[PDB]
Amino acid sequence: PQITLWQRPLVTIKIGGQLKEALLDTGADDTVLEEMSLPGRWKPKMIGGIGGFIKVRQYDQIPIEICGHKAIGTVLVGPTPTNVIGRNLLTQIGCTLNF
Amino acid sequence: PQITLWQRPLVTIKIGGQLKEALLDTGADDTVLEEMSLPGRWKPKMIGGIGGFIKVRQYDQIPIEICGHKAIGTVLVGPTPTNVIGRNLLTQIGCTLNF
Ligand SMILES: C/N=c1/[nH]c2ccc(S(=O)(=O)N(CC(C)C)C[C@@H](O)[C@H](Cc3ccccc3)NC(=O)O[C@H]3CO[C@H]4OC[C@H](OCCOC)[C@H]43)cc2o1
Ligand SMILES: [Cl-]
Ligand SMILES: [Cl-]
Ligand SMILES: [Cl-]
Repeated sequence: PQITLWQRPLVTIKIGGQLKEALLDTGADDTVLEEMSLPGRWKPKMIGGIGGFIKVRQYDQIPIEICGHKAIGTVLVGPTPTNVIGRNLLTQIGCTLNF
Repeated sequence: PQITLWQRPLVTIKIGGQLKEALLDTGADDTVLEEMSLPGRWKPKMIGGIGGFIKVRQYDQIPIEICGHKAIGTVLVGPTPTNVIGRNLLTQIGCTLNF
């Protein structure tokens, strides 16, 4: 699809058996989601944005589906004010900026 | 151009006669630059991100070139970790997300 930027680019993702809304975010290196359970190993991480840092749990090799597009990657979970899909997953679905 | 997302989508911008690097950021509503001087009067704004809020100075109707594409619009100045070009100016240069 071609996604306009007149509005926030929100999409539905499927992750950990759940459906969530998230922002397609080219300024985010990593995908960050609000608190949720995910299976498997994790390690603590600090990530920083406007306003400073938050502590998150880093889960690797997590399956996700975005717009019918399956991918796998790292998902950071913690107290983000909004769910973001970052570049680590945007690449996998073949997402580009065009102008 | 078509910009993939394997690396950060950093571009050169020109503002007030000077070149800077900035991140094309579809997750940002607004454009926020590190401390600098701009002309005219400014208004207050608070903007929120991953780690909380920062206070910025809002300047309106500022000419800015982004990858050579001319825009004129609102620029926020404050203690952002990186220069970000948000949707207010991405729409002026005709930018979309595609996959
Ligand atoms: C009301 N109007 C406005 N306008 C406006 C404009 C902007 C912002 S915003 O910046 O808060 N932000 C909003 C979004 C999170 C919803 C935009 C987002 O794309 C930031 C941009 C950014 C990029 C670099 C550093 C800080 C911020 N990305 C980000 O947080 O990424 C995190 C997760 O991955 C990592 O990769 C980059 C970061 O740091 C990794 C390297 O060490 C730092 C880490 C809110 C605004 O509100
Ligand atoms: Cl990854
Ligand atoms: Cl590619
Ligand atoms: Cl504007």
